[PDB]
Amino acid sequence: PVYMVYVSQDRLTPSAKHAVAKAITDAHRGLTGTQHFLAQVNFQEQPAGNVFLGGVQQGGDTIFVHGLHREGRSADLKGQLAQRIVDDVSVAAEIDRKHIWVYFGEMPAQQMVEYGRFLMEPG
Amino acid sequence: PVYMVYVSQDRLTPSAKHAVAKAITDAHRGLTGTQHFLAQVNFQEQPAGNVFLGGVQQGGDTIFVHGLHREGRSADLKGQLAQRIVDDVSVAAEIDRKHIWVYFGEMPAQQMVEYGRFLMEPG
Amino acid sequence: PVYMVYVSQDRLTPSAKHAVAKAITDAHRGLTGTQHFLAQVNFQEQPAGNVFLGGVQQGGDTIFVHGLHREGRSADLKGQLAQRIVDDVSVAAEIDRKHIWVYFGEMPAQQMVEYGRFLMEPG
Ligand SMILES: [Cl-]
Ligand SMILES: [Cl-]
Ligand SMILES: [Cl-]
Repeated sequence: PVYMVYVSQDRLTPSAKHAVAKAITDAHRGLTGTQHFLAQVNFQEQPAGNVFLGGVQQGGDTIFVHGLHREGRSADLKGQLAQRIVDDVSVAAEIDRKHIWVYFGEMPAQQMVEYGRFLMEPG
Repeated sequence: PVYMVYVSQDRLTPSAKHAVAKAITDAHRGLTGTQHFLAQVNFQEQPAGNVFLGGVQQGGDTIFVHGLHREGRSADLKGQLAQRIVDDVSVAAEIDRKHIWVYFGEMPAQQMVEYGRFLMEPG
Repeated sequence: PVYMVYVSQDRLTPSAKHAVAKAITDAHRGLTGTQHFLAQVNFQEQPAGNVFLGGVQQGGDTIFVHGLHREGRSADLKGQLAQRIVDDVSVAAEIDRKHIWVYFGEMPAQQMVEYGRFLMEPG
């Protein structure tokens, strides 16, 4: 899984950034069973004032988490994962849930490469 | 809905950036009926010369708009929305349509969190 | 097709960046037959230490390639494309395959705008 994580610059110290990546990665490993190192967390920082809720410019306190996932998981499991992510990030990032957005997109594992290797192959 | 909006740095002033977010958000609210504040617009700026059309490096005058949407809308409505977005951004950004690209991706609303809350839940 | 390409800053010179965009774009044109200029490559640079494999912070030597594609291609063709991309980038970027991740997402061409024009239209 890859998690693009969109955040403002000077908002997450280079530490709660570790706390958050570990939050995401540990929820994922523990709900899905995917081995730790298969879980990538990629932070996309942008200057504050680059997010707009309703066409209103916001401060720097928004976290969007966009997970790119393989198919096969269930509404239920993915619901547990999104909630667990909102929460652990809430703490790790010492930010409140209402600032966290979480979107999962799914993809056939045939079209996902990790470590240069395919997850599922035509074979 | 979340709209990642990819643009070069020093191209959109911190103003036409408001004009564009409002463009996107108002087209969306008015074609789909989603309440204003549920519409997030997230700007991803990169230095100019970071986009390549055909493996040719371009200036800073490209806008890519990547919408992350829930399912259920129609080809028709989404076509109207993409066109309306190309246009209003064309003006707001005082940029021409040929520079704007618009891609919608869809996702079950069960796997979309806004304001820490799920849109549709297992329930 | 659009290829978001996520990379650390001061890792790809403004040259192997051309080499990589051309790598991606030429694999795509030659496996799929899409005309050169329809192939966008968009580089998203972030400071090093912004990627986490397993909740472990990595250097600046990770390339994630996220392709946004129209539907209709096959597991087979897309597998060839992901592999060809991992490889040509491996060389162009003088980086090893284990650092490259490749994820394709698919979208009805009705909801993809290139150059302000729709790929397929309701019509
Ligand atoms: Cl996954
Ligand atoms: Cl939506
Ligand atoms: Cl494509």
